[PDB]
Amino acid sequence: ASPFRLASAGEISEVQGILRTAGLLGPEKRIAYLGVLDPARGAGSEAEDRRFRVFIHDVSGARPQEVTVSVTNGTVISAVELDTAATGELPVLEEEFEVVEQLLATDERWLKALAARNLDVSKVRVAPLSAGVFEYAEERGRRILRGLAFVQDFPEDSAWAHPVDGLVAYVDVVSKEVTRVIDTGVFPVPAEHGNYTDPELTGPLRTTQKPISITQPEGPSFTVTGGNHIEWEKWSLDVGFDVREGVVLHNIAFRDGDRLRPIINRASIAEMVVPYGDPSPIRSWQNYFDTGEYLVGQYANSLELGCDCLGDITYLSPVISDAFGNPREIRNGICMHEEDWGILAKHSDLWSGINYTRRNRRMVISFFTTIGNYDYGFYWYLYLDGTIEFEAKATGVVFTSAFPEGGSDNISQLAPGLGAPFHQHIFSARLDMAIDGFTNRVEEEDVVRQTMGPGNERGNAFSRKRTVLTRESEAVREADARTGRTWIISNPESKNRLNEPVGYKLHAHNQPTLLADPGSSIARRAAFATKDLWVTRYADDERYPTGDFVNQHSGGAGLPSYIAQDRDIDGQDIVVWHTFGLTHFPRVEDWPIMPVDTVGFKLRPEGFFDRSPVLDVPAN
Amino acid sequence: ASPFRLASAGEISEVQGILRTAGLLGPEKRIAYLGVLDPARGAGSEAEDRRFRVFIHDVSGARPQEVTVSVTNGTVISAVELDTAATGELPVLEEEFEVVEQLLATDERWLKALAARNLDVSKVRVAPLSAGVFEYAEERGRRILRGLAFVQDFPEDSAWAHPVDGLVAYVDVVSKEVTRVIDTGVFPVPAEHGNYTDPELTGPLRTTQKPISITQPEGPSFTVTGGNHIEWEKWSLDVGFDVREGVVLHNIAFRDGDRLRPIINRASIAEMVVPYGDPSPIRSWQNYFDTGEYLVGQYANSLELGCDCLGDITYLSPVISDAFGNPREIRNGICMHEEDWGILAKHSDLWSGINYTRRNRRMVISFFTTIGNYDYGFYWYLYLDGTIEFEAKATGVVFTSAFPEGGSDNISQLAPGLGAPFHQHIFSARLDMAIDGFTNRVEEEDVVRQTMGPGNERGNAFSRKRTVLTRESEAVREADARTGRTWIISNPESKNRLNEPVGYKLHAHNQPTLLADPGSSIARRAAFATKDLWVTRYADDERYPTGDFVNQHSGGAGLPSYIAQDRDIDGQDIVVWHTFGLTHFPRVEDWPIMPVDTVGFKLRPEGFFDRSPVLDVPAN
Ligand SMILES: [Cl-]
Ligand SMILES: [Cu+2]
Ligand SMILES: [Cu+2]
Ligand SMILES: [K+]
Ligand SMILES: [K+]
Ligand code: NA
Ligand code: NA
Repeated sequence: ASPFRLASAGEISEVQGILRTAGLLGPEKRIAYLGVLDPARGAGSEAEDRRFRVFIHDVSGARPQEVTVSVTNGTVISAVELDTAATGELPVLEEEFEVVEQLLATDERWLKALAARNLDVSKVRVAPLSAGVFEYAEERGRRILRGLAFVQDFPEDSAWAHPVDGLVAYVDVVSKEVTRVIDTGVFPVPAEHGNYTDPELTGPLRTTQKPISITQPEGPSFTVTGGNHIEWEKWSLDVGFDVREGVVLHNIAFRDGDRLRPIINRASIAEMVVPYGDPSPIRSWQNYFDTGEYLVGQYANSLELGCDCLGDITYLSPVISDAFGNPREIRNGICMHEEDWGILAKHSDLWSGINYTRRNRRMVISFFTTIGNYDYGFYWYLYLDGTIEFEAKATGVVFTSAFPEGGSDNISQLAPGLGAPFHQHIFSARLDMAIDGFTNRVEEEDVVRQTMGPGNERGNAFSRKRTVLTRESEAVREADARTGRTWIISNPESKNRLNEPVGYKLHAHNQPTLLADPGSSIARRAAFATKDLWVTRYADDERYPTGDFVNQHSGGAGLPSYIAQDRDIDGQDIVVWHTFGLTHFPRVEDWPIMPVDTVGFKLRPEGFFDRSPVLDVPAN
Repeated sequence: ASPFRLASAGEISEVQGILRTAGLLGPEKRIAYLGVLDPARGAGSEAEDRRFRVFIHDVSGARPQEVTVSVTNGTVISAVELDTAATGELPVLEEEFEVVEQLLATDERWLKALAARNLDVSKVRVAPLSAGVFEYAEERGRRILRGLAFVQDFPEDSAWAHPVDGLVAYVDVVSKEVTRVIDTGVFPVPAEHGNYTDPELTGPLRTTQKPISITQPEGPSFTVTGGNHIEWEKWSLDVGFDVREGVVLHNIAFRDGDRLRPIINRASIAEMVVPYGDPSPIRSWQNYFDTGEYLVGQYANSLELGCDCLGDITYLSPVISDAFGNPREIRNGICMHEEDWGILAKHSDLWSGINYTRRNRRMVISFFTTIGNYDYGFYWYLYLDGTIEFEAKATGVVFTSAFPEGGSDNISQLAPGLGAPFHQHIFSARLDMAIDGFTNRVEEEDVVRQTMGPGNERGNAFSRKRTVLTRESEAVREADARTGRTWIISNPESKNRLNEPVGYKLHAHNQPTLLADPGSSIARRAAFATKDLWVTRYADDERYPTGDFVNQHSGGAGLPSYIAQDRDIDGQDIVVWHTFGLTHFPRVEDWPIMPVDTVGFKLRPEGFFDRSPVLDVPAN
C-alpha cells in the first residue's frame, strides 16, 4: 500500500492500454521514457493516485508528446505536443542506435571513406552518438545522431581497439538521411587487438587467489517489506528505480529513540555527463549525457551472485517499459546487502582500565549499468553512525581515437597508434533535503585562520565561519579545498539538546568541475557541471539539473533556469544539487579494459543527534 | 637472513650488553629510543651489518647520548653527548608520565587550586602532556611536562567527561619539581558522565545485528617468509616495525612478468602532529607530536581476533626495548590479511557479445596505537591493479575543556558545560621512492584549461601540464584541488613500451594544512605541516620531517634545513614527504566516544605497466 512501491509489470501494461485506447500509441509511436511520478507534497492524507509520465516519439515525423496518465483511474491526465526545436528532443531510443550503421552502409560518401582505408563495410561498427547543438542550422528541430567508426575483425573482437579517425558522419534518424560525411584525412587504424579474454593477451591466468567466503549464517540484518521498503540498524528508506536516473532513494530516515527522524526525502543521480576535450572536429562535438540523453536505468545489468555482488544478497528486479509499452523485467538489477566496515570506535583507557572496541558496517544499495563502452556502478551506503555516502565506480573500455604523429595535448597513447581523448565524467546528485522535516537551510562553512596578536598571542588559534544561503541568487557555490569548505544542511526550527539546529554536513571530494570554456555549448547545456553546489527551492517540475529534454537542447535548461527564480531558501523546502566528477587522462593501465576508479561524496550528522548514535552497538 | 627482518629479542638484549660493556648503560641510564637501522645504500649480498640506534637518557641529569651500535660486530660505532637545549630533548619516557600527577598531589599551589574547586585530589587525574617551546626561559635544557586535570569519580569513570578548566601546571620530570601552577579562575567541572559502557547511557544494546562471517577455506593468498617478508598477488615487500614510526614498509615491488620491479624503497609515517587551536593560556601550548615526542609504535595495541581484525588474520608480534634495554614483545601488534574489494573491472560489450567481470582485492597491513585519549589506526593497502594506499583512522575520546558561557570561536559544545577545543591531526608520509630503481624525478601535474578560439573553436579542449621539480629549492609544493593537481614520480631512464618514462601518480585528499599563524612556535616546529608535498635528495641522516629530537625543540632542524641544501632531484635518489591531515571541529556525535574518521592518500601507476596489470585475474 506504499505509494513509493516499485512499478509493477501490470501498471506498465495498464499505461500501455490507456495510451493505445486514447489513440496515442499508433504504429509509428515509440515510448522514449516512461516512469512513475512521486507523490505530491501533502498526499498522505490518503487516496493513492499512481501516475506515470511518458515521452512519446513518432518515427513518421509527427510531433512528440509528453503524456501523464493515471493507472489508478485509467485516464490521460494530460497530453501535450512538444516543439522540440524549443524544448529539446526526446531521449535516444535503444532502437535508433543500429540505425546509424545501417544508413551509413549504403551511403556513397561513407563507402568511399571506408574504401580509401581498405576497410570492409561489413566489419565497421558505428557508435551512434548524441549530436548536441553546434553550428548546423539544418539540425534544429531534427533528431540527429553522429557516428564514429570502429573496426571489428571478427564477431568476438573488441572494436574499440580499432578506431577509424579522421571520419565522422551525421544522420537524421527520422528522415533516414545521411546529412554530412566529414573526412579530414586518413589515420592509420590501430592494429593491436584489445581482447582481454584472449590468452595470448592475458597470459596464463593466476592460480594464486584463494577464496574469500562471506556468509551470514542467520541471514541479513535488514528487512524488506512492501517489496522495496528497507529497515536496517535504525535506518528506514524506500528503494525506487527509474529508467532515467536508475536507483533512487526515498524517505531516508533514522529511528532515534521513539522518533523516526527524516533526513533526505529523495536522493538520486539526476544527471551525468561525459564531455570530451579533444579539439579535433572528428570529436569536438562529443558530450554524452549518459543519464539525460541515454537513460542509465534502462541499461542496468543483471547482476550475478558471487560475481557482481558477494555475500548474502537480496535482489530487486525492477520493471521498465520497452519502446512499445510492454513491461520488461531487469532480473537482479539491484543488489542490497550489508558489509563489514572495519572499526567503528575504539579506546583503551589507562585511567578506567576499560578497553573498548566496536565494529562498523554499512548497508549497500547498488546497480551497474552499461552505456556503450562505459560501465558504471552506482552505490549508496548507509553507515551505523548516521553517515550517508554515494560512490560511482567507473570501468568498461575507454573511448578511443588515433594517436597523432607528433603527439597530442588532448589525447593520451594507450597502445601503438591508439589514442584516448581526454574527458570528464561529471555527476549531479539531487538531494531533496528533509533534515528533521522540510524546513531546511544551507550554510557554507569555511575554516578561518587567525592572526597572531592580542587574544591570540601564541598564534595557534583557528576557527570557522558559516554563511547562510538565503536566496537562490546566492546559492551557486564553488569548492575551496584549501579552506576546508563544506556545506551544512540544517533545520532552524529543530534543535538538539544543546540548543543548536540539527544538521548534516556535506563533504565533497573537491575534484575539478567542468573544464570547457565558459562560452562553449557544453558549458551552457551542462551548466550544472561548472559549479560544485547548487541549492534550489523545491518544485514538482524541477527534476533534472539539465532540464527534461536534454538531447539537442540549445542550452540554459535546468539549474540555471531554476536558480533565476531567486526564491527564498532560508528555512524552506529545499534541494541540494552536488556536482562531482572524474577528470580522466587515460593511462596505459586503462587499456584494454579499465580498472575501476571512483568518485563520490558523503554527508555526516552535525549535531543531528544528542550524542553518538552508536553507543548501543554490542561487542562483536 | 634478510637484513630487513624484524628486530629479535636477542638483538635487543645484545644491544643492551654492548652498551653496558661500553660503559654507556649504567643504572642511571634509560633507553628513550631504540631501533634497528636500515641497510646502507650499496647492496651487500649477505655481508650484513645489523646496526641499532639508541637515544640514552640519564635520570641524574647528566647529558644524554645518541649511540649507534653494531649488534653483528659487538661494537659501538658512534657515541655522542647531546646538548639538549640546542638540538632537542629526548622523547618522553613512559616512566616520566606518572611523575606529574604524583608530584602535583603534594604541591601547595595545586592543592589550593583544587580546593577552590572543591575537588578531592585523590580523584584528580592529570594528563601529562608535552611542553613544546614557549616563553619560559627556565625550561631551556630541562625536561618539562605540562599537566591538565580531569576528575575521575570512581575507578571505572571516564575522566575526560570532567575537565578542570582554568588550571595548568608545569613539571620538571628529572629534578621532580613543580615549576609553575597557573590558575586563571574556576570553571564549572562538567558533571555528566561519559561512560560508554554504562547501560544508563547506552540504553539497551541492539539485538538486530546478525553475524557476518568472513573466512578463507584454503587459507590466505599471501605468504610470509623470513618472519616478515610478504608475497601477495605480484607484490613483494618487507614489513618492519620501529618504536617511533610504527609499521614501516620496505622494498615494495611488483613482479611484472619475469621482472621484480621496485616501486617504493621505504614507506612510513615519519611524523604526526596534533596542534590545538584554543587561544586560552590553559591549552594554547598544546601540540602533540605523537610520533616524534611520544613514539607511536611503543603504544601499539594488542589486536584481538574477531574484534580488531576480522577474517583470516596473520599476526606479527614486534619486539621493542623497555627503558632498561630489555626486550618486550607487543603480542599481535600487527594485523595482515587480504580482503575483497568489490569490482575490479567490468564490461558488457554489445558488439562482441562478451560480458566480463572481475573482482578486486587488497592486502592490508595495520596496527592501532593509543596516545592518552586518542587511538589511531594506521593502515597500508596494496591493490591488485598496482595501487598503493595509506589510511589513518582516528578515534578514541576527544580532548575536552569547559565550554565558556556565551560560546567560543575555538571550542565546540559536546554536552552541558563540556567543550572540545578545535585541533588538527596532521601526518607526514615519508616515501623513499624507487620507481623501477633509484633514478627518479617528480613532476607536478595540473589540469590546463584552454580558451575558445583558433584551434579550439568549440571551446571544448582541455589539457594538462607537468613541471619537473629539478632542485630541492623548487620542491616545496602546495595542493591545488581546483586544478586537479597531482605529483608524478617517474624514472626518466626506464621507459614503457610506448617510450614514456614509467611513473606513479600521488593523489592527495587536499585537506587543509597547518592553520597556525606562520609566526607561531608550532608553525616553526611543525614546518613540514605547512605544505602538502616536499621532495628531498636521499640522505642517511634525514629520517624525520621534524628532525631527530622534537621534544622541547625549536625550529632549526628537519625539512626546512634539509631543503636548504638545494640538491639535484632530477633523476636521482629522492624522497617524497606528503603532509595530510584532518581538521577537527568536534561534533556532539563525537561524544562520549568518537566514531572513526579517516584521512590518507594513494599512488596509482601512471604508465608504469605496458597495459592493465590485471588481465590475468581469473573469473570468480
Ligand atoms: Cl572512459
Ligand atoms: Cu573516462
Ligand atoms: Cu580530533
Ligand atoms: K531552444
Ligand atoms: K655480536
Ligand atoms: Na526538501
Ligand atoms: Na629514493
